[PDB]
Amino acid sequence: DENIVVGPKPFYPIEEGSAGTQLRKYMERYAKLGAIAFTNAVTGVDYSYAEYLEKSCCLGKALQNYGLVVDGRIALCSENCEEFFIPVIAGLFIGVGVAPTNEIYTLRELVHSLGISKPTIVFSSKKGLDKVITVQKTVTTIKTIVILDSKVDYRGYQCLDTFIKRNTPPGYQASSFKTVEVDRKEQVALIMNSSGSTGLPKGVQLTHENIVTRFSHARDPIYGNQVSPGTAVLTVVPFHHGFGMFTTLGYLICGFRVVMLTKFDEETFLKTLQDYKCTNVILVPTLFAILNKSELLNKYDLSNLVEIASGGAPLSKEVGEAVARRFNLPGVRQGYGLTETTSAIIITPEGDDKPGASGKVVPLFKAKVIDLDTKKSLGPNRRGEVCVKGPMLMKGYVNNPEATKELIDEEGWLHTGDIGYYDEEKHFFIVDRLKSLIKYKGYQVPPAELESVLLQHPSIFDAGVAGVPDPVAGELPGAVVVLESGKNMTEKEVMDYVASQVSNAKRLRGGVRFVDEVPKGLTGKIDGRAIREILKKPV
Ligand SMILES: Nc1ncnc2c1ncn2[C@@H]1O[C@H](COS(=O)(=O)NC(=O)c2csc(-c3nc4ccc(O)cc4s3)n2)[C@@H](O)[C@H]1O
Ligand SMILES: [Cl-]
Ligand SMILES: [Cl-]
Repeated sequence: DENIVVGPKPFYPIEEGSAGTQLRKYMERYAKLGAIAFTNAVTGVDYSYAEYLEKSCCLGKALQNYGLVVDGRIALCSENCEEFFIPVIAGLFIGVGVAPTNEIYTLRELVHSLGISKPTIVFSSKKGLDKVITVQKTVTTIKTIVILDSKVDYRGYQCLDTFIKRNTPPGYQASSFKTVEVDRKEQVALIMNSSGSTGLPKGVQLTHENIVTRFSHARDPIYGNQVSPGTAVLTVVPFHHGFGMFTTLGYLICGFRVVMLTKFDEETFLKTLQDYKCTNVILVPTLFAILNKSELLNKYDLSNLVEIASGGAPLSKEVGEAVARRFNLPGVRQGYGLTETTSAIIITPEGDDKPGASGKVVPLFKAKVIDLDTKKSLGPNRRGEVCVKGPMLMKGYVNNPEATKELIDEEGWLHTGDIGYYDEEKHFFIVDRLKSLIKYKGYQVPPAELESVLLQHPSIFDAGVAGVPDPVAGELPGAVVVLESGKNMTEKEVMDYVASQVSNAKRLRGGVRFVDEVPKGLTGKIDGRAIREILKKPV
Protein backbone atom coordinates (compact mmCIF):
# COMPACT_ATOMS: atom_id res chain seq x y z
CA ASP A 1 0.00 0.00 0.00
CA GLU A 2 1.69 3.15 -1.31
CA ASN A 3 -0.46 5.20 1.11
CA ILE A 4 1.61 3.93 4.04
CA VAL A 5 4.44 6.30 4.93
CA VAL A 6 7.54 4.50 6.18
CA GLY A 7 10.18 6.25 8.29
CA PRO A 8 13.86 5.92 7.34
CA LYS A 9 16.62 3.97 9.10
CA PRO A 10 18.04 5.72 12.19
CA PHE A 11 21.59 7.11 11.99
CA TYR A 12 22.33 5.37 15.28
CA PRO A 13 20.95 1.82 15.52
CA ILE A 14 19.22 0.90 18.76
CA GLU A 15 21.94 -0.13 21.22
CA GLU A 16 22.09 -3.33 23.21
CA GLY A 17 21.07 -3.40 26.88
CA SER A 18 18.19 -2.05 28.93
CA ALA A 19 17.19 1.61 29.06
CA GLY A 20 18.91 1.66 32.47
CA THR A 21 22.13 0.26 31.03
CA GLN A 22 22.09 2.84 28.24
CA LEU A 23 21.49 5.74 30.60
CA ARG A 24 24.28 4.51 32.89
CA LYS A 25 26.73 4.23 29.97
CA TYR A 26 26.08 7.78 28.72
CA MET A 27 25.69 9.41 32.10
CA GLU A 28 29.05 7.96 33.16
CA ARG A 29 30.71 9.44 30.06
CA TYR A 30 29.40 12.92 30.84
CA ALA A 31 30.12 12.49 34.56
CA LYS A 32 33.81 11.82 33.84
CA LEU A 33 33.81 14.76 31.46
CA GLY A 34 32.62 16.95 34.36
CA ALA A 35 29.40 18.17 32.79
CA ILE A 36 26.24 19.60 34.39
CA ALA A 37 23.08 17.51 34.00
CA PHE A 38 20.33 19.55 35.69
CA THR A 39 19.94 23.21 36.52
CA ASN A 40 17.09 24.91 38.28
CA ALA A 41 16.75 28.10 36.24
CA VAL A 42 15.14 30.08 39.06
CA THR A 43 17.41 29.13 41.98
CA GLY A 44 20.56 28.43 40.00
CA VAL A 45 21.14 25.05 41.67
CA ASP A 46 23.19 22.60 39.55
CA TYR A 47 23.50 18.82 39.69
CA SER A 48 26.46 17.47 37.78
CA TYR A 49 26.19 14.26 35.80
CA ALA A 50 28.51 12.69 38.37
CA GLU A 51 26.17 13.60 41.26
CA TYR A 52 23.03 12.57 39.41
CA LEU A 53 24.53 9.25 38.39
CA GLU A 54 25.87 8.52 41.86
CA LYS A 55 22.53 9.27 43.56
CA SER A 56 20.65 7.19 40.97
CA CYS A 57 22.95 4.21 41.53
CA CYS A 58 22.74 4.59 45.30
CA LEU A 59 18.94 4.79 45.16
CA GLY A 60 18.85 1.71 42.93
CA LYS A 61 20.77 -0.27 45.53
CA ALA A 62 18.62 1.22 48.32
CA LEU A 63 15.42 0.03 46.57
CA GLN A 64 16.83 -3.49 46.25
CA ASN A 65 17.93 -3.53 49.90
CA TYR A 66 14.42 -2.31 50.83
CA GLY A 67 13.15 -5.51 49.21
CA LEU A 68 11.78 -4.43 45.83
CA VAL A 69 12.11 -7.11 43.16
CA VAL A 70 12.16 -6.91 39.35
CA ASP A 71 8.73 -5.76 38.11
CA GLY A 72 7.91 -4.12 41.42
CA ARG A 73 6.49 -0.57 41.42
CA ILE A 74 7.40 2.86 42.74
CA ALA A 75 5.86 6.27 41.97
CA LEU A 76 6.63 9.96 42.02
CA CYS A 77 4.21 12.71 42.90
CA SER A 78 5.95 15.98 42.21
CA GLU A 79 5.89 19.21 40.30
CA ASN A 80 9.01 19.73 38.18
CA CYS A 81 12.12 19.79 40.35
CA GLU A 82 15.75 19.07 39.58
CA GLU A 83 15.61 15.81 41.62
CA PHE A 84 12.68 14.41 39.63
CA PHE A 85 14.61 11.92 37.53
CA ILE A 86 16.58 10.29 40.35
CA PRO A 87 13.79 7.75 41.17
CA VAL A 88 13.04 7.37 37.44
CA ILE A 89 16.64 6.46 36.60
CA ALA A 90 17.04 4.30 39.72
CA GLY A 91 13.93 2.34 38.71
CA LEU A 92 15.21 1.85 35.18
CA PHE A 93 18.59 0.69 36.57
CA ILE A 94 16.96 -2.09 38.64
CA GLY A 95 13.95 -3.22 36.63
CA VAL A 96 11.36 -1.68 38.97
CA GLY A 97 8.50 0.03 37.14
CA VAL A 98 8.10 3.76 37.83
CA ALA A 99 4.76 5.59 37.82
CA PRO A 100 5.23 9.38 37.53
CA THR A 101 2.53 11.80 38.61
CA ASN A 102 2.42 15.53 39.26
CA GLU A 103 1.44 17.45 42.40
CA ILE A 104 -1.06 19.37 40.24
CA TYR A 105 -3.25 16.26 39.81
CA THR A 106 -6.56 16.60 41.57
CA LEU A 107 -7.13 14.11 44.37
CA ARG A 108 -9.70 12.30 42.17
CA GLU A 109 -7.03 11.97 39.47
CA LEU A 110 -4.25 10.99 41.85
CA VAL A 111 -6.21 8.42 43.83
CA HIS A 112 -7.28 6.80 40.58
CA SER A 113 -3.81 6.92 38.99
CA LEU A 114 -1.91 5.50 41.96
CA GLY A 115 -4.74 3.03 42.53
CA ILE A 116 -3.94 1.59 39.09
CA SER A 117 -0.13 1.61 39.30
CA LYS A 118 0.00 0.40 42.93
CA PRO A 119 3.40 1.79 43.98
CA THR A 120 5.07 0.40 47.09
CA ILE A 121 6.96 3.66 47.64
CA VAL A 122 5.95 7.16 46.56
CA PHE A 123 8.63 9.82 46.13
CA SER A 124 6.67 12.97 46.91
CA SER A 125 7.67 16.58 46.74
CA LYS A 126 7.07 18.64 49.86
CA LYS A 127 4.23 20.34 47.97
CA GLY A 128 2.64 17.02 46.98
CA LEU A 129 2.88 15.41 50.40
CA ASP A 130 -0.59 16.16 51.69
CA LYS A 131 -2.16 14.70 48.53
CA VAL A 132 0.01 11.58 48.75
CA ILE A 133 -0.93 11.06 52.43
CA THR A 134 -4.61 11.45 51.48
CA VAL A 135 -4.28 9.00 48.56
CA GLN A 136 -2.59 6.47 50.88
CA LYS A 137 -5.85 6.33 52.92
CA THR A 138 -7.52 4.72 49.88
CA VAL A 139 -4.52 3.06 48.20
CA THR A 140 -3.53 1.40 51.46
CA THR A 141 -0.81 -0.68 49.77
CA ILE A 142 1.48 2.39 49.60
CA LYS A 143 3.98 1.40 52.30
CA THR A 144 6.40 4.33 52.31
CA ILE A 145 6.49 7.99 51.34
CA VAL A 146 9.93 9.55 50.71
CA ILE A 147 10.44 13.32 50.38
CA LEU A 148 12.02 14.01 47.02
CA ASP A 149 13.03 17.69 47.19
CA SER A 150 14.31 18.10 50.72
CA LYS A 151 17.83 17.59 52.01
CA VAL A 152 16.43 16.91 55.49
CA ASP A 153 13.62 14.75 56.87
CA TYR A 154 10.32 16.58 56.58
CA ARG A 155 7.07 16.32 58.54
CA GLY A 156 8.11 12.94 59.94
CA TYR A 157 9.00 11.45 56.55
CA GLN A 158 12.44 10.43 55.34
CA CYS A 159 13.96 12.57 52.65
CA LEU A 160 15.63 10.99 49.64
CA ASP A 161 19.12 11.18 51.17
CA THR A 162 17.92 9.58 54.41
CA PHE A 163 16.15 6.78 52.58
CA ILE A 164 19.35 6.08 50.67
CA LYS A 165 21.57 6.22 53.77
CA ARG A 166 19.25 3.92 55.77
CA ASN A 167 19.11 1.36 52.94
CA THR A 168 22.74 1.15 51.76
CA PRO A 169 26.03 -0.09 53.29
CA PRO A 170 28.08 2.76 54.81
CA GLY A 171 30.78 3.62 52.27
CA TYR A 172 28.74 2.00 49.47
CA GLN A 173 30.39 2.69 46.14
CA ALA A 174 28.07 3.61 43.26
CA SER A 175 30.86 2.61 40.85
CA SER A 176 30.33 -1.02 41.99
CA PHE A 177 26.59 -0.98 41.23
CA LYS A 178 25.38 -3.09 38.32
CA THR A 179 22.38 -2.27 36.17
CA VAL A 180 19.89 -5.12 35.86
CA GLU A 181 19.18 -6.56 32.44
CA VAL A 182 15.58 -7.36 31.65
CA ASP A 183 13.43 -8.87 28.96
CA ARG A 184 13.46 -5.68 26.93
CA LYS A 185 10.28 -6.06 24.88
CA GLU A 186 8.19 -7.25 27.84
CA GLN A 187 9.50 -5.54 30.95
CA VAL A 188 7.54 -2.49 32.06
CA ALA A 189 9.78 0.54 32.61
CA LEU A 190 7.22 3.30 33.13
CA ILE A 191 3.52 3.62 33.81
CA MET A 192 2.44 6.95 32.36
CA ASN A 193 -0.68 9.12 32.31
CA SER A 194 -1.85 11.22 29.39
CA SER A 195 -3.08 14.76 29.87
CA GLY A 196 -6.45 16.05 28.72
CA SER A 197 -8.34 12.74 28.92
CA THR A 198 -12.11 13.16 29.11
CA GLY A 199 -12.17 10.34 31.67
CA LEU A 200 -9.94 9.34 34.57
CA PRO A 201 -6.27 8.59 33.86
CA LYS A 202 -5.31 5.20 32.45
CA GLY A 203 -1.93 3.64 33.18
CA VAL A 204 0.10 3.40 29.97
CA GLN A 205 2.73 0.66 30.18
CA LEU A 206 5.95 1.51 28.39
CA THR A 207 8.78 -1.01 28.07
CA HIS A 208 12.55 -0.82 27.91
CA GLU A 209 12.31 -1.54 24.17
CA ASN A 210 10.06 1.52 23.80
CA ILE A 211 12.60 3.72 25.63
CA VAL A 212 15.76 2.54 23.88
CA THR A 213 14.01 3.26 20.60
CA ARG A 214 13.43 6.81 21.85
CA PHE A 215 17.13 7.03 22.68
CA SER A 216 18.00 6.52 19.00
CA HIS A 217 15.61 9.30 17.95
CA ALA A 218 16.77 11.72 20.64
CA ARG A 219 20.36 11.80 19.39
CA ASP A 220 19.54 11.48 15.70
CA PRO A 221 21.15 14.11 13.44
CA ILE A 222 17.88 14.54 11.48
CA TYR A 223 15.15 13.61 13.98
CA GLY A 224 16.80 14.69 17.24
CA ASN A 225 19.63 16.81 18.63
CA GLN A 226 23.30 15.83 18.34
CA VAL A 227 25.80 15.30 21.13
CA SER A 228 27.79 18.56 21.50
CA PRO A 229 29.33 19.78 24.81
CA GLY A 230 27.79 23.02 26.05
CA THR A 231 24.32 22.28 24.79
CA ALA A 232 21.84 23.75 27.25
CA VAL A 233 18.12 23.13 26.76
CA LEU A 234 15.56 25.36 28.42
CA THR A 235 12.62 23.11 29.22
CA VAL A 236 9.20 24.14 30.55
CA VAL A 237 7.50 20.76 29.96
CA PRO A 238 5.96 18.66 32.81
CA PHE A 239 8.45 15.92 33.73
CA HIS A 240 5.82 13.38 34.82
CA HIS A 241 4.28 13.49 31.33
CA GLY A 242 5.61 11.61 28.26
CA PHE A 243 6.55 14.89 26.59
CA GLY A 244 8.77 15.97 29.54
CA MET A 245 9.90 12.45 30.41
CA PHE A 246 11.27 11.43 27.02
CA THR A 247 12.70 14.75 25.95
CA THR A 248 14.56 14.95 29.29
CA LEU A 249 15.83 11.37 29.28
CA GLY A 250 16.92 11.92 25.68
CA TYR A 251 18.83 15.06 26.69
CA LEU A 252 20.73 13.02 29.33
CA ILE A 253 21.68 10.48 26.67
CA CYS A 254 22.87 13.52 24.63
CA GLY A 255 24.95 15.00 27.46
CA PHE A 256 22.99 18.26 27.57
CA ARG A 257 22.51 20.62 30.48
CA VAL A 258 18.79 20.44 31.26
CA VAL A 259 17.81 23.97 32.27
CA MET A 260 14.49 23.45 34.05
CA LEU A 261 12.33 26.60 34.10
CA THR A 262 9.20 26.59 36.24
CA LYS A 263 8.33 30.31 36.04
CA PHE A 264 6.88 31.53 32.77
CA ASP A 265 7.05 35.34 32.89
CA GLU A 266 8.85 36.93 29.91
CA GLU A 267 11.71 38.36 32.00
CA THR A 268 12.57 35.06 33.65
CA PHE A 269 12.30 33.21 30.33
CA LEU A 270 14.63 35.61 28.53
CA LYS A 271 17.06 35.95 31.45
CA THR A 272 17.26 32.15 31.55
CA LEU A 273 18.00 31.96 27.82
CA GLN A 274 20.81 34.48 28.19
CA ASP A 275 22.36 33.50 31.52
CA TYR A 276 22.66 29.79 30.78
CA LYS A 277 23.59 30.38 27.12
CA CYS A 278 20.70 28.16 26.08
CA THR A 279 21.07 26.61 22.63
CA ASN A 280 17.65 24.92 22.57
CA VAL A 281 14.18 25.39 23.96
CA ILE A 282 11.46 22.79 24.33
CA LEU A 283 7.96 23.98 25.11
CA VAL A 284 4.24 23.63 24.84
CA PRO A 285 2.76 26.20 22.43
CA THR A 286 0.90 28.04 25.21
CA LEU A 287 4.22 29.79 25.89
CA PHE A 288 4.36 31.50 22.46
CA ALA A 289 1.89 34.23 23.53
CA ILE A 290 4.59 35.84 25.69
CA LEU A 291 7.31 35.55 23.00
CA ASN A 292 5.42 37.21 20.13
CA LYS A 293 4.40 40.11 22.42
CA SER A 294 7.70 40.79 24.23
CA GLU A 295 9.20 44.25 23.87
CA LEU A 296 12.36 43.12 25.67
CA LEU A 297 14.21 40.88 23.23
CA ASN A 298 17.19 43.12 22.46
CA LYS A 299 17.87 43.71 26.18
CA TYR A 300 19.22 40.13 26.27
CA ASP A 301 22.05 38.24 24.62
CA LEU A 302 20.09 35.52 22.80
CA SER A 303 22.88 34.72 20.33
CA ASN A 304 23.30 31.18 21.66
CA LEU A 305 19.74 30.12 20.84
CA VAL A 306 19.57 28.06 17.64
CA GLU A 307 16.38 25.99 18.06
CA ILE A 308 12.88 26.37 19.45
CA ALA A 309 10.84 23.18 19.51
CA SER A 310 7.15 22.77 20.30
CA GLY A 311 4.94 19.78 21.11
CA GLY A 312 1.85 18.52 22.91
CA ALA A 313 -0.82 20.68 21.30
CA PRO A 314 -1.66 22.40 18.03
CA LEU A 315 0.66 25.26 17.16
CA SER A 316 -0.81 28.05 15.05
CA LYS A 317 1.31 28.28 11.90
CA GLU A 318 1.22 32.08 11.95
CA VAL A 319 2.05 32.35 15.65
CA GLY A 320 5.01 29.99 15.27
CA GLU A 321 6.30 31.77 12.19
CA ALA A 322 6.19 35.17 13.90
CA VAL A 323 8.14 33.81 16.88
CA ALA A 324 10.75 32.15 14.63
CA ARG A 325 11.10 35.48 12.81
CA ARG A 326 11.60 37.43 16.09
CA PHE A 327 14.32 35.08 17.27
CA ASN A 328 15.82 35.04 13.72
CA LEU A 329 15.42 31.28 13.34
CA PRO A 330 14.32 29.46 10.12
CA GLY A 331 11.27 28.00 11.85
CA VAL A 332 9.88 26.32 14.96
CA ARG A 333 10.70 22.61 15.13
CA GLN A 334 7.88 20.35 16.19
CA GLY A 335 7.18 16.90 17.53
CA TYR A 336 3.87 15.05 17.78
CA GLY A 337 3.20 11.98 19.84
CA LEU A 338 0.96 10.31 22.36
CA THR A 339 1.66 8.84 25.77
CA GLU A 340 0.79 5.48 24.14
CA THR A 341 3.55 5.98 21.49
CA THR A 342 6.19 6.73 24.19
CA SER A 343 7.41 9.89 22.51
CA ALA A 344 7.08 11.86 19.28
CA ILE A 345 6.53 9.72 16.19
CA ILE A 346 6.31 12.67 13.77
CA ILE A 347 9.13 15.22 14.09
CA THR A 348 10.30 18.08 11.83
CA PRO A 349 13.51 16.77 10.21
CA GLU A 350 16.54 19.03 10.29
CA GLY A 351 17.05 20.39 6.74
CA ASP A 352 13.62 19.31 5.43
CA ASP A 353 11.25 22.15 6.27
CA LYS A 354 7.66 22.77 5.23
CA PRO A 355 5.55 25.77 6.37
CA GLY A 356 2.88 24.62 8.82
CA ALA A 357 3.98 20.98 8.94
CA SER A 358 4.06 18.84 12.04
CA GLY A 359 7.06 16.91 10.57
CA LYS A 360 7.86 13.49 9.12
CA VAL A 361 7.56 9.90 10.35
CA VAL A 362 10.39 9.00 12.73
CA PRO A 363 12.88 6.20 12.05
CA LEU A 364 11.44 2.69 12.52
CA PHE A 365 7.85 3.96 12.40
CA LYS A 366 5.06 3.82 9.83
CA ALA A 367 2.03 6.09 9.56
CA LYS A 368 -1.15 6.25 7.53
CA VAL A 369 -4.23 8.44 7.34
CA ILE A 370 -7.56 6.61 7.25
CA ASP A 371 -11.01 7.55 6.05
CA LEU A 372 -13.13 8.26 9.13
CA ASP A 373 -15.92 5.95 7.93
CA THR A 374 -14.36 3.15 5.82
CA LYS A 375 -11.09 2.99 7.80
CA LYS A 376 -9.25 2.60 4.48
CA SER A 377 -5.94 4.36 3.85
CA LEU A 378 -5.80 7.72 2.08
CA GLY A 379 -3.43 9.39 -0.36
CA PRO A 380 -1.80 12.81 0.19
CA ASN A 381 -3.82 15.97 0.90
CA ARG A 382 -6.74 14.00 2.28
CA ARG A 383 -7.86 14.51 5.86
CA GLY A 384 -8.61 11.54 8.07
CA GLU A 385 -7.44 9.79 11.21
CA VAL A 386 -3.70 9.41 11.74
CA CYS A 387 -2.66 5.84 12.58
CA VAL A 388 0.85 4.73 13.54
CA LYS A 389 2.83 1.54 14.07
CA GLY A 390 6.35 0.91 15.38
CA PRO A 391 8.48 -0.16 18.34
CA MET A 392 7.46 2.67 20.68
CA LEU A 393 3.87 1.43 20.84
CA MET A 394 2.94 0.81 24.48
CA LYS A 395 2.59 -2.69 25.90
CA GLY A 396 -1.04 -1.84 26.78
CA TYR A 397 -3.02 -0.08 29.49
CA VAL A 398 -2.75 -1.50 33.01
CA ASN A 399 -5.72 -3.78 33.71
CA ASN A 400 -7.81 -2.37 30.84
CA PRO A 401 -7.85 -4.75 27.88
CA GLU A 402 -10.97 -3.16 26.38
CA ALA A 403 -9.31 0.25 26.13
CA THR A 404 -6.20 -1.34 24.62
CA LYS A 405 -8.31 -3.10 21.97
CA GLU A 406 -10.11 0.13 21.07
CA LEU A 407 -6.80 1.98 20.55
CA ILE A 408 -4.64 -0.60 18.79
CA ASP A 409 -6.51 -2.47 16.08
CA GLU A 410 -6.41 -6.08 14.90
CA GLU A 411 -3.68 -5.22 12.38
CA GLY A 412 -1.47 -3.61 15.04
CA TRP A 413 -2.17 0.03 14.08
CA LEU A 414 -2.59 2.59 16.82
CA HIS A 415 -5.52 4.91 16.10
CA THR A 416 -4.42 8.29 17.43
CA GLY A 417 -7.83 9.94 17.56
CA ASP A 418 -6.30 12.87 15.65
CA ILE A 419 -7.25 14.37 12.32
CA GLY A 420 -4.44 15.10 9.91
CA TYR A 421 -3.07 14.67 6.43
CA TYR A 422 0.28 14.33 4.69
CA ASP A 423 1.41 16.26 1.62
CA GLU A 424 3.12 15.06 -1.56
CA GLU A 425 6.53 15.22 0.11
CA LYS A 426 5.21 13.19 3.12
CA HIS A 427 5.14 16.09 5.59
CA PHE A 428 2.36 15.45 8.10
CA PHE A 429 -0.01 18.10 9.38
CA ILE A 430 -1.90 17.40 12.59
CA VAL A 431 -5.07 19.43 12.68
CA ASP A 432 -6.87 18.64 15.96
CA ARG A 433 -8.51 15.81 17.86
CA LEU A 434 -11.41 14.00 16.25
CA LYS A 435 -13.41 14.31 19.52
CA SER A 436 -13.06 18.10 19.35
CA LEU A 437 -14.51 18.60 15.86
CA ILE A 438 -17.56 20.85 15.94
CA LYS A 439 -20.47 19.30 14.09
CA TYR A 440 -22.04 22.40 12.57
CA LYS A 441 -24.61 21.09 10.08
CA GLY A 442 -22.62 18.69 7.87
CA TYR A 443 -19.28 20.40 8.61
CA GLN A 444 -16.67 19.13 11.04
CA VAL A 445 -14.96 22.33 12.18
CA PRO A 446 -11.58 21.96 13.94
CA PRO A 447 -11.32 24.26 17.00
CA ALA A 448 -7.57 24.68 16.42
CA GLU A 449 -8.24 26.52 13.15
CA LEU A 450 -10.47 29.06 14.93
CA GLU A 451 -8.10 29.24 17.91
CA SER A 452 -5.30 30.16 15.49
CA VAL A 453 -7.33 33.09 14.14
CA LEU A 454 -8.16 34.25 17.66
CA LEU A 455 -4.55 34.00 18.93
CA GLN A 456 -3.39 36.09 15.97
CA HIS A 457 -5.43 39.06 17.22
CA PRO A 458 -3.16 41.49 19.10
CA SER A 459 -5.76 42.04 21.89
CA ILE A 460 -6.31 38.31 22.49
CA PHE A 461 -3.88 36.61 24.83
CA ASP A 462 -5.41 33.10 24.72
CA ALA A 463 -8.49 31.34 23.36
CA GLY A 464 -10.24 27.97 23.31
CA VAL A 465 -13.07 26.91 21.02
CA ALA A 466 -15.81 24.31 21.49
CA GLY A 467 -19.33 23.51 20.25
CA VAL A 468 -22.55 24.92 21.73
CA PRO A 469 -25.54 22.51 21.32
CA ASP A 470 -28.08 23.73 18.79
CA PRO A 471 -31.38 22.07 17.80
CA VAL A 472 -31.18 22.97 14.08
CA ALA A 473 -27.42 22.84 13.34
CA GLY A 474 -26.25 20.30 15.93
CA GLU A 475 -23.37 22.35 17.34
CA LEU A 476 -22.29 25.99 16.97
CA PRO A 477 -18.67 27.09 17.28
CA GLY A 478 -18.13 29.25 20.36
CA ALA A 479 -15.07 30.74 22.01
CA VAL A 480 -13.70 31.52 25.41
CA VAL A 481 -11.19 34.38 25.20
CA VAL A 482 -8.59 35.87 27.54
CA LEU A 483 -7.94 39.52 26.64
CA GLU A 484 -4.48 41.07 26.77
CA SER A 485 -3.85 43.35 29.75
CA GLY A 486 -5.34 46.80 29.09
CA LYS A 487 -7.28 45.68 26.03
CA ASN A 488 -10.99 45.20 25.50
CA MET A 489 -13.07 43.56 22.81
CA THR A 490 -16.83 42.96 22.94
CA GLU A 491 -18.40 39.66 21.92
CA LYS A 492 -19.49 41.31 18.67
CA GLU A 493 -15.99 42.65 17.97
CA VAL A 494 -14.50 39.16 18.38
CA MET A 495 -17.24 37.52 16.25
CA ASP A 496 -16.92 40.13 13.51
CA TYR A 497 -13.13 39.81 13.51
CA VAL A 498 -13.35 36.03 13.13
CA ALA A 499 -16.03 36.36 10.43
CA SER A 500 -13.62 38.54 8.44
CA GLN A 501 -10.98 35.78 8.45
CA VAL A 502 -12.90 32.49 8.08
CA SER A 503 -15.51 30.61 6.03
CA ASN A 504 -19.21 30.95 6.80
CA ALA A 505 -19.23 27.53 8.54
CA LYS A 506 -16.54 28.61 10.98
CA ARG A 507 -18.31 31.72 12.35
CA LEU A 508 -18.59 31.84 16.16
CA ARG A 509 -22.38 31.44 16.12
CA GLY A 510 -22.13 30.01 19.65
CA GLY A 511 -20.82 33.34 20.92
CA VAL A 512 -17.86 34.49 22.99
CA ARG A 513 -17.19 34.51 26.72
CA PHE A 514 -14.33 36.36 28.39
CA VAL A 515 -12.37 34.69 31.18
CA ASP A 516 -9.06 34.95 33.06
CA GLU A 517 -7.83 31.49 32.00
CA VAL A 518 -8.75 29.20 29.10
CA PRO A 519 -9.43 25.70 30.49
CA LYS A 520 -6.61 23.46 29.31
CA GLY A 521 -4.83 20.32 30.44
CA LEU A 522 -1.24 20.01 31.60
CA THR A 523 0.29 20.07 28.10
CA GLY A 524 -1.95 22.71 26.57
CA LYS A 525 -4.86 20.82 25.00
CA ILE A 526 -8.22 22.56 25.23
CA ASP A 527 -10.70 21.22 27.79
CA GLY A 528 -13.80 21.10 25.60
CA ARG A 529 -16.16 20.03 28.39
CA ALA A 530 -15.07 22.98 30.51
CA ILE A 531 -15.40 25.40 27.58
CA ARG A 532 -18.90 24.09 26.80
CA GLU A 533 -19.87 24.67 30.44
CA ILE A 534 -18.66 28.31 30.31
CA LEU A 535 -20.45 28.97 27.00
CA LYS A 536 -23.71 27.54 28.46
CA LYS A 537 -23.82 30.08 31.29
CA PRO A 538 -25.57 33.35 30.31
CA VAL A 539 -23.51 36.56 30.43
N1 LIG B 1 2.70 18.64 17.75
C1 LIG B 1 1.40 18.44 18.03
N2 LIG B 1 0.42 19.04 17.33
C2 LIG B 1 -0.89 18.86 17.58
N3 LIG B 1 -1.35 18.06 18.54
C3 LIG B 1 -0.47 17.41 19.30
C4 LIG B 1 0.95 17.55 19.09
N4 LIG B 1 1.61 16.77 19.96
C5 LIG B 1 0.66 16.18 20.70
N5 LIG B 1 -0.60 16.54 20.30
C6 LIG B 1 -1.91 16.13 20.84
O1 LIG B 1 -1.69 15.48 22.07
C7 LIG B 1 -2.33 14.22 22.07
C8 LIG B 1 -1.52 13.26 22.91
O2 LIG B 1 -1.63 13.73 24.24
S1 LIG B 1 -0.72 12.98 25.33
O3 LIG B 1 -1.22 11.63 25.43
O4 LIG B 1 -0.93 13.71 26.53
N6 LIG B 1 0.79 12.88 24.81
C9 LIG B 1 1.45 13.89 24.25
O5 LIG B 1 1.02 15.01 24.01
C10 LIG B 1 2.86 13.59 23.98
C11 LIG B 1 3.51 12.44 24.43
S2 LIG B 1 5.15 12.45 23.97
C12 LIG B 1 4.86 13.93 23.18
C13 LIG B 1 5.94 14.67 22.44
N7 LIG B 1 7.22 14.33 22.61
C14 LIG B 1 8.04 15.16 21.95
C15 LIG B 1 9.42 15.11 21.77
C16 LIG B 1 10.09 16.12 21.09
C17 LIG B 1 9.38 17.20 20.54
O6 LIG B 1 10.08 18.17 19.88
C18 LIG B 1 7.97 17.30 20.68
C19 LIG B 1 7.27 16.28 21.34
S3 LIG B 1 5.63 16.16 21.65
N8 LIG B 1 3.65 14.44 23.29
C20 LIG B 1 -2.31 13.85 20.59
O7 LIG B 1 -3.21 12.76 20.32
C21 LIG B 1 -2.62 15.16 19.91
O8 LIG B 1 -4.02 15.40 20.00
CL1 LIG C 1 -3.43 18.73 27.91
CL1 LIG D 1 -4.51 17.32 32.25
